[PDB]
Amino acid sequence: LKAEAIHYIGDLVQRTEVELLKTPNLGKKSLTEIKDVLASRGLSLGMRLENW
DNA sequence: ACAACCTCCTTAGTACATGCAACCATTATCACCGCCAGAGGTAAAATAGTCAACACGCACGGTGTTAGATATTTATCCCTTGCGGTGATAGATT
Repeated sequence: LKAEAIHYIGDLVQRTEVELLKTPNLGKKSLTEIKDVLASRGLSLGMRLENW
């Protein structure tokens, strides 16, 4: 996720899960961690917004 | 007084425009050598220091194990092909 340059979770909140399969060494387990570590904050994945 | 005129006198004022390629030498010529400057040298001590000793202490990298990812294999699914049936187009008219 450092190689994939996602240095603000403000965009990890809205990048598609298929669009994280865009740099190698990022496979079936790391792609699966995302699915609740964002929720653990009191947040979610999948939250596009009209101003950022 | 002078005036310019006849002749060949010499003087010397000019010689259109746009562009690209190349490289930068020849001279000889005693600078003497004497003096001494601050001024080169270096010994011994200021402005301060080396790196070897014995300690100190840490980082980094490679060997080992683990992790998980990925590219393969498999198999599923959809979007696409090509033909066909027959579509309301293109556009002439109302």
